[PDB]
Amino acid sequence: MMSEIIAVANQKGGVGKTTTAVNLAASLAVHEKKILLIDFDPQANATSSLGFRRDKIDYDIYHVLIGRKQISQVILKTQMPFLDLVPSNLGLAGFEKTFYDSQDENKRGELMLKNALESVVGLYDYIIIDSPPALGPLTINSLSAAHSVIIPIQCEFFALEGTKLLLNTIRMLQKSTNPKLKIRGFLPTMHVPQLNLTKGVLAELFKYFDSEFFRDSATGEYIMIPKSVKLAESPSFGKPILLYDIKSNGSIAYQKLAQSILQG
Amino acid sequence: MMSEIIAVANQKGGVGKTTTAVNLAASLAVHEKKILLIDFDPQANATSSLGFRRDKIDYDIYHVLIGRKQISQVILKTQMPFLDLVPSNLGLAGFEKTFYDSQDENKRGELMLKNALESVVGLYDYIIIDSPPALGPLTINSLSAAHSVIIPIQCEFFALEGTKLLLNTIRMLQKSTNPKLKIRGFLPTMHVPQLNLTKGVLAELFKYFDSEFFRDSATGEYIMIPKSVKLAESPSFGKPILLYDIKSNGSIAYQKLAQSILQG
Amino acid sequence: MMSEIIAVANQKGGVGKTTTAVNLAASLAVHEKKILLIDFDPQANATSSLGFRRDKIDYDIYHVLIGRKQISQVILKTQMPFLDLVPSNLGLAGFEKTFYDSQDENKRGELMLKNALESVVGLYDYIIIDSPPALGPLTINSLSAAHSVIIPIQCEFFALEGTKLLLNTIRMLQKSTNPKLKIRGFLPTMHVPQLNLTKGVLAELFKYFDSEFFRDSATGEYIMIPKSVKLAESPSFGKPILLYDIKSNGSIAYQKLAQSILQG
Amino acid sequence: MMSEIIAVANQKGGVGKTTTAVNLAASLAVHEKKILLIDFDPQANATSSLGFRRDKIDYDIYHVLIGRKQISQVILKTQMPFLDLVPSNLGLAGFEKTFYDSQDENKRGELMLKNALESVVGLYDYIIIDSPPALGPLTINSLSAAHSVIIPIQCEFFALEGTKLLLNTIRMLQKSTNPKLKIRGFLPTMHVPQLNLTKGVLAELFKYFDSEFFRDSATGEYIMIPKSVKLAESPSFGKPILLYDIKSNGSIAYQKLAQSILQG
DNA sequence: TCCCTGTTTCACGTGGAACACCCT
DNA sequence: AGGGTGTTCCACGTGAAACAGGGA
Ligand SMILES: Nc1ncnc2c1ncn2[C@@H]1O[C@H](COP(=O)(O)OP(=O)(O)O)[C@@H](O)[C@H]1O
Ligand SMILES: Nc1ncnc2c1ncn2[C@@H]1O[C@H](COP(=O)(O)OP(=O)(O)O)[C@@H](O)[C@H]1O
Ligand SMILES: Nc1ncnc2c1ncn2[C@@H]1O[C@H](COP(=O)(O)OP(=O)(O)O)[C@@H](O)[C@H]1O
Ligand SMILES: Nc1ncnc2c1ncn2[C@@H]1O[C@H](COP(=O)(O)OP(=O)(O)O)[C@@H](O)[C@H]1O
Ligand SMILES: [Mg+2]
Ligand SMILES: [Mg+2]
Ligand SMILES: [Mg+2]
Ligand SMILES: [Mg+2]
Repeated sequence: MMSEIIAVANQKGGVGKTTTAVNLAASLAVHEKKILLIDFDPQANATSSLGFRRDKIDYDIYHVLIGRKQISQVILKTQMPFLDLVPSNLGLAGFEKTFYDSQDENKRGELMLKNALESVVGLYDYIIIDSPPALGPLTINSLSAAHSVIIPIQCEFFALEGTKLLLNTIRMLQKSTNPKLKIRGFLPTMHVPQLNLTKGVLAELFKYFDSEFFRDSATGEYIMIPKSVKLAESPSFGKPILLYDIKSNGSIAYQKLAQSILQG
Repeated sequence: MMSEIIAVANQKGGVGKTTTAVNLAASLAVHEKKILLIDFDPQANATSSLGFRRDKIDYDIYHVLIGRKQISQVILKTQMPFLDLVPSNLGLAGFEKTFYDSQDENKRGELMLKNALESVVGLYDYIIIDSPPALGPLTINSLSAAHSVIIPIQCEFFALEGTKLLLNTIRMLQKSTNPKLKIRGFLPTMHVPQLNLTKGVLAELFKYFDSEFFRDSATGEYIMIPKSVKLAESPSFGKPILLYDIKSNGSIAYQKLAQSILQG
Repeated sequence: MMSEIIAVANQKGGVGKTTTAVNLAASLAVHEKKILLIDFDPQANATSSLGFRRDKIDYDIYHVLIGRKQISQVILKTQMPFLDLVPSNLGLAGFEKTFYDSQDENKRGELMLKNALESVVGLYDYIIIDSPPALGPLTINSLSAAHSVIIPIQCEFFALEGTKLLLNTIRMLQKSTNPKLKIRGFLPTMHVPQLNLTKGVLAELFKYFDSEFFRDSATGEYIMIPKSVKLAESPSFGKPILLYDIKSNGSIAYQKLAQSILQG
Repeated sequence: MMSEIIAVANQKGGVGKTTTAVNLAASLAVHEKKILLIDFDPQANATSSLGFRRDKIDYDIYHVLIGRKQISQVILKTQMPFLDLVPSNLGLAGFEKTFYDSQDENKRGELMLKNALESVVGLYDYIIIDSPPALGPLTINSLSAAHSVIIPIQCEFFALEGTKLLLNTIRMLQKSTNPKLKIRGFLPTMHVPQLNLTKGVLAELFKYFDSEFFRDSATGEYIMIPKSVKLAESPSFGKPILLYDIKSNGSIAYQKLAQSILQG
């Protein structure tokens, strides 16, 4: 039993991290794999998108990072039996201060998530972490605990530099804390293929990263999440799109992403 | 005179903060008012949108907040003679550590931007600050230095929640540090009027906030930024839309926002 | 009393003449007024629509107009007690030859329906005549026997012309044979309001004829027959829509037409 | 050089005869065959559908049937070089009277169109005649002039009866005037395949006529003209949909009909 | 070089209709 | 059988964007 830990990360906000994390988790569960999703963002969209309103949540991931609880007590089960969730809440916005308090004394604070996870890394196939928007303490925790990193990219101008900064952050940690950190793939999100800016931004990214881009093993096609109002309406129903609408282009793209992850 | 300081702020990223700040700054410069735009985001998309490479940038606003420099030495003149810029760079990601130490030291980190701002408030008509996506120390400094706040809102499922969060921080600061802090307007961005999700999100926001939504004085119409790829392409040219294409509906909408701000 | 005689007439076929004639007859019969529907079409769709098999057809209207019989021996009772029928037959196609023999002679042939009708005009409240698709001798007899005229209109490219053609005939007969003949209304059929061609034809008709269009007295709304597959399947059951499905939109529209006529 | 004469005929109005005659003519001309289309309806919708309004026409088919002129002087050229038209006008409504005068004397009146046509039967590949709505003298001349007959069928209840009647008219003329008359095919028009009324009427027709229904040369699939608002807008442009939009489903169906006619 | 036009393609909202469950 | 639902499926209208060319 070993779980692969995959962080979905991008300092930039609004690029599809939470949409990807939730729907990739559900898409991997349908292939009868056991999935643990970790909302690592204080606003807690992944939690809300699975129907847990964060008025209702009592104990957070934050409580676990404090040692105030063990991760086994915070886990919640979802409408899908093979998808459980460690929820979030705005209390985790305290973690930033704790991080620096850690830096004050201890050479410790980068691995508060890795240590919180050790309890369960052997009871799931995949642990998917939904990261917040920055290269701050929460995202560094996220990347320091992960085997693999999924980078969802919206194909507009700021994605260019945005990636650069992100990758340098990974490679410093590849020499730092987490030498095993791997990029599992780039994933274009909200993808509108006919727009000129999209064609140019993807061309410029391909020039350096074509190797990194997610592909369909059967056909070798790129896998990209189309822009689809169905995927934006999904959180309004507390469900991932494969329960909410299984043949939408958005849902099909996320299930192809699951299979490609499933090759290796 | 005395500058009015407007923060462009929102709990979420990717909702058009940087787009609104840049294009509002430029649209007020056309009516020949003198404007300073402050990139207050470590990713620094505002800087990048006005054509400044971030490597070419030497000493940033971070230095100014740290006292290594004073705000007058970092200002740069732009392709618009009536629009200057305080550039940013990821070095400003250091500020949050400073922030917590400052609050540890003497409850001091929330007005370090306001103090850095005293040097120049009487040399501009408008100072526009573009803040990062969270309610973190940088955004807190932005809202604590400002007289008024523009909230750009993308009309998707979490907009209600996110704004509630932002408004509850604004209300803590009006009772704390900046009591005259005012809401200058909500501004719907990337607005696609035909989508059901858009109409539903706008109906729910109107029920609580119609009063705050920017309106064109002439006709009483709402001001909404249309979805317009020209606006996403403009920063790859280092220009604001009125220089890249002044007849775009995105450019027309931002000139209507500029005029509405100028009426009072 | 005197029965009011309404011709359902229009230069072109397939615009709904038979459907409105039949269902208007039934919808007025529900208000317990006694009505005779006169199939004046050799194809005899009204006959078949009330369940009469044309094997059972033995003595037609054609027999009556030649004097072979009087209108009272051809009438038949229908499943509605307040609705009887003069059936038709392809034998009625013989009448046009008779017509020209007639006009060769004595200006005789335009009123042969009117004369065959006065044997019974004091035994019904309404006489509804279902005319054939042209401005030929049968339709000429129909419009020459009638007090009022219903014009069903399918809203496609040639409707304008058709009505103009029909109108010119009506109005030559108003100075010729039947001077009190009046237009009781235009009635849009098979109406699907979303089509651009529907909108364009209705605008073109409104500009010349708005006054003539049937209206619901209660609200002043136009009465238009919706396109409704139920109304096309009803005659396969030998029924009018009010017996085949009373809550269909077709039946509701025809009952509002009935009510509007009952007002005068 | 022998021209094949094809009548487009059906007693019922509004079933697509003129739409079929026009678009079949145009679809055959594009296959480099020379086509003469004959408007045999006094309302003259085929003529107007090719852009010649009926105010503008000088001498019509009627003048020719009376012998007042010869068919070569009434012909008109179309926007397509391989399709000419003998136009119509409401003067042809006089022909019914002419027919019966003929009947008094000579057993002739059934072939006055056949007589008018011999003058040109050797200068066209196909002569397509667009018939009026009844089994009156005009349709009789049409079927007595033809080698073959195309029967367009709208699949509603009245197509059952109507069909039987038309065939008897043909079988009687196959014993009367035109012994080589053949039906080249049934053609379902305005076809909406999912409607239950459609499935049932086609089933009842297939039971007697499956062999007669038009089929695709290549696959043996039925050829049916889909219900398409583009085909109803087509006369609004004075053009057949082959020029007005050659990729609409209506246009594709008619060009498949042309190819199938062209196999034999 | 600018900028006018028309045409094509695409996602989304809309509503009539067949249908598989539903109640009972 | 009767009287909901809600679900899928289709054609059509709409509006943003790309584009081809047309234009002195
Ligand atoms: N493929 C897509 N098409 C349309 N909208 C999307 C898509 N993916 C995400 N969204 C919407 O975009 C917004 C940002 O997505 P989210 O996953 O919350 O990004 P992040 O977690 O990176 O901040 C949300 O409104 C979300 O529902
Ligand atoms: N009205 C608009 N239409 C189309 N794209 C837009 C619009 N406004 C912003 N964008 C694009 O959306 C992306 C995210 O917006 P940005 O302004 O950087 O917001 P934030 O500062 O909140 O992350 C950028 O690629 C930007 O060019
Ligand atoms: N409102 C309607 N919706 C759907 N089908 C209709 C409607 N009105 C008529 N029909 C059908 O259209 C066909 C033509 O109508 P019909 O009443 O026979 O026309 P006409 O008598 O003018 O030739 C018939 O099959 C009829 O069932
Ligand atoms: N396949 C089709 N889809 C939609 N409308 C059609 C179609 N065929 C014909 N129409 C329209 O139906 C009406 C009747 O067609 P038409 O060819 O005039 O029949 P007819 O010649 O038998 O009287 C016209 O408005 C016509 O444009
Ligand atoms: Mg998120
Ligand atoms: Mg920004
Ligand atoms: Mg009829
Ligand atoms: Mg016709």
